[PDB]
Amino acid sequence: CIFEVKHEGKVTGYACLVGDKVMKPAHVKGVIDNADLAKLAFKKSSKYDLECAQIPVHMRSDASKYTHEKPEGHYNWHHGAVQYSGGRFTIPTGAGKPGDSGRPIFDNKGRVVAIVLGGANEGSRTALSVVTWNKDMVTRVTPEGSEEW
Amino acid sequence: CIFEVKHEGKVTGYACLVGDKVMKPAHVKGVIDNADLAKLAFKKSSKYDLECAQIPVHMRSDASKYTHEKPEGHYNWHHGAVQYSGGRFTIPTGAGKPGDSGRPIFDNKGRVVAIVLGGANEGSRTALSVVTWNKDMVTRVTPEGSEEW
Amino acid sequence: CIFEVKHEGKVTGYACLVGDKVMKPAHVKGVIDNADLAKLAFKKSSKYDLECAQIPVHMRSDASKYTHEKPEGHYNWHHGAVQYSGGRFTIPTGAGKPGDSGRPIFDNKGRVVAIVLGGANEGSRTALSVVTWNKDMVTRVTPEGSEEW
Amino acid sequence: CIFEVKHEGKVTGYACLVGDKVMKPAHVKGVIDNADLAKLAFKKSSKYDLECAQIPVHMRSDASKYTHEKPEGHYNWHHGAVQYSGGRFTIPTGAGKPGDSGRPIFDNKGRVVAIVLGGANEGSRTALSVVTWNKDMVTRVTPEGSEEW
Amino acid sequence: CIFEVKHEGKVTGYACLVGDKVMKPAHVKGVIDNADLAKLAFKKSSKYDLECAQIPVHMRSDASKYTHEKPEGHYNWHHGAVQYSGGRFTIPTGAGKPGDSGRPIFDNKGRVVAIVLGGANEGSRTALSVVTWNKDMVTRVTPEGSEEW
Amino acid sequence: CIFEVKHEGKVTGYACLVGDKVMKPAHVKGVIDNADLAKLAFKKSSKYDLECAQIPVHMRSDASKYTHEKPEGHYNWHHGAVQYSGGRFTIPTGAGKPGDSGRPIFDNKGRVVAIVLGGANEGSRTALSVVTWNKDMVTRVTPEGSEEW
Repeated sequence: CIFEVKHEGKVTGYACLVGDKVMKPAHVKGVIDNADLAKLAFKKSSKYDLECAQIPVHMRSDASKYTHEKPEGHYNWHHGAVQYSGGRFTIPTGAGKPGDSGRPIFDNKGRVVAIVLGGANEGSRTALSVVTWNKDMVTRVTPEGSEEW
Repeated sequence: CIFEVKHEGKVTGYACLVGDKVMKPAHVKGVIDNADLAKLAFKKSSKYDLECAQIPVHMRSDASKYTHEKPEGHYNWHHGAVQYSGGRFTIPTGAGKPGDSGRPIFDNKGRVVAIVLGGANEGSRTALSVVTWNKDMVTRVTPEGSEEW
Repeated sequence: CIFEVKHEGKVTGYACLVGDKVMKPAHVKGVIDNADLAKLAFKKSSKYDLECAQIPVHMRSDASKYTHEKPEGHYNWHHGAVQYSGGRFTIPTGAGKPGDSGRPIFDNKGRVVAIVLGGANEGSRTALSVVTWNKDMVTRVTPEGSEEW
Repeated sequence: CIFEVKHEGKVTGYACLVGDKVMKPAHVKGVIDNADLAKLAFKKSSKYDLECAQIPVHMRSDASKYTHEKPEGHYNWHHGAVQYSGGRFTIPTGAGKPGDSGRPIFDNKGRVVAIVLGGANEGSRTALSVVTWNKDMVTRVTPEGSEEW
Repeated sequence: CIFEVKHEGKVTGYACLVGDKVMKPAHVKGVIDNADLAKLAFKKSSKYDLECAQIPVHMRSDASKYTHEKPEGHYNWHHGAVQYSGGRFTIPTGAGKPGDSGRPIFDNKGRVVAIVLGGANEGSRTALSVVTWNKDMVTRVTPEGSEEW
Repeated sequence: CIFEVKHEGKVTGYACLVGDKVMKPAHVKGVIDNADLAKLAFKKSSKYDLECAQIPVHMRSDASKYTHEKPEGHYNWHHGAVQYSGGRFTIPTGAGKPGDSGRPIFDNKGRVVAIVLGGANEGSRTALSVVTWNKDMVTRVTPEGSEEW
């Protein structure tokens, strides 16, 4: 699902294929380093800091699954764990640096629970700024003091 | 895309297949360690410190994509990041040593933003000497004090 | 046998399939991260801090074996050893942190001897709070000063 | 010759096939982790801290040779050397910890000279408690202050 | 070729099958830990500190080859190198400890050039006491200050 | 190509099969540790510190290739790199100790560029004494202060 969004040879973020859409955090500079994906029609929402595009048939096989079911506990991401409690995601400050946008936070069954956009460093833990689902909806949860990765 | 250019058993640089051409920095000693590629007709420009050759049909599948879209920000390369600002690329002095020619600097979507030729060490940062694109053109940006890798 | 019980993306404990039932410590927040298991009919006992459910035919193959035969000596668990003496289980303080509920303590032949619920830290050793068997019965042994993991 | 004697997944000692019998130190908890060997008829002597069983034809090939010829000097064991003098075996304190029962002490020609049961730590050297041969007999030599391994 | 000579469970030296004979340094206590070899007729020479026995047909396949051709240079042994110069063998003091008798020193083609009996520690180098060949003869070279291993 | 030249069990140098001849530095004591090679007719030149012999048909397959093409740059040898500039070879003082004669210095394509005979230690770099080719000739380059390895 993760496809990197390059900008003049510099990887600036990522783009996941979640379900039937190709998502990419709007704030991220650059184009998707996949020919087919770059050529698509992207719709941009500044509200959700998103910029999605409906996936082509031949890529739907590589499309990941998403979910709203996000019980308190621990999740997985590129940089290890993600504590999830209080409708809030957190990672140990320093695991996520800029350039980590568009990465998915998934459960142990693979399902994508949310997509990182940035994070508010609050001591030992950074409270992640995310794009999450909600009973057939796409919400956006963002903490005060949040940077954009 | 990267194919190493050997010289008497010593790897002296690299050669990327960007788009429909096989590029290789002219200054680099040796031949490409790929049978098919070595046998091609190479045209050499001393202006761009380049020596390209139009890719054979069977290798076009392994051909990478390139781009002029290079917004300020961060890029990826073999040795980590590449700061890109002021129409200038930079890496932390010491990441790129000689023998790193022909390596591509790409964005997060894979697209090749530029190709390293060498670099001018200016303290903590080395300003890279590169071959970059420009709205259907191949330009060459090189800083004063530049060595050839 | 171990299946993790997630709560909003945060793993809060575990659930083992011991024999013909699927056990889970009642105190644990969340749902079992296995589709089939979540959908079952769970009966809850506050007496035993348990919440079991009779296993479906297709999962009985992955069902572990249990036993009352627990002679003094050493047992195995996720975090190494477990001293067992005086009808009491103990682990070196610090091996078991919260989030370790529902984990089994087994013998060298695989049989599950007990299931952790929490533990009373008493110096170098923590005396474990467990669910154990007893000649075709399910007992619960818990020490004073016990926390819930 | 060495076959480990497991007890609830915990290796508690060993069992060697010396000559035509399968020996095992009686004090050791558990069963032999070899199907065929477990099923045999074991005779137990509390005098010699032994529990032998006459070897099956198909295993006699893997049966080791034993000997009474034990001249003063050095012997081999799992944990290096064994000083042998004064009708006494010794190893540097700390080489043999509990769980080392049933291991053989052999000569440079392979012959098994004795079988460890435990040992009396007497400073830098521990004087081993052993089962040894004696002109077609099985004797047992044990020092004061001996533990059982 | 190497077969260990055990003494009451303590390995005291070794025995190599060189050519058509089974050699063993006479000074070594114990019996050969190979049934067939122990049962043979051994002839002992105190002159050569040897005790050879003509090899049985079924073991001749595992018999090693020997040679008198020993040009100055380096040889191989269990404990690395062996300098050979001045009709003298040497190893760095400390490579060979007692219990290393009967070990062969061979060339890069496998041929056994000599058999260790002991050695005279003379500083950084120990000059080995050996049994060597000499145009269809078995000689014995031994340095002043030699111990027996 | 490299075959070691032993002397009384002590490896004193080497012998490479370069092209159609078997070369060996004349100064080296001992015989080649290869039966077939030892039996050949060797011609010795004191001028070139060489002692070559025309290779037998069955060994010509294992014969290496040589070359006069030696452009300034870096070469390979047993002990790493070899700087080559000013018609001179050099290695960092200490890489080549005595006993390194007859070793080849080759290019990245395998071709043997020269054969070491010894070297003049001149500080941090030792300027190698070599046997090199020259448009269908065998020359010998040797620096003042050269030892023989």
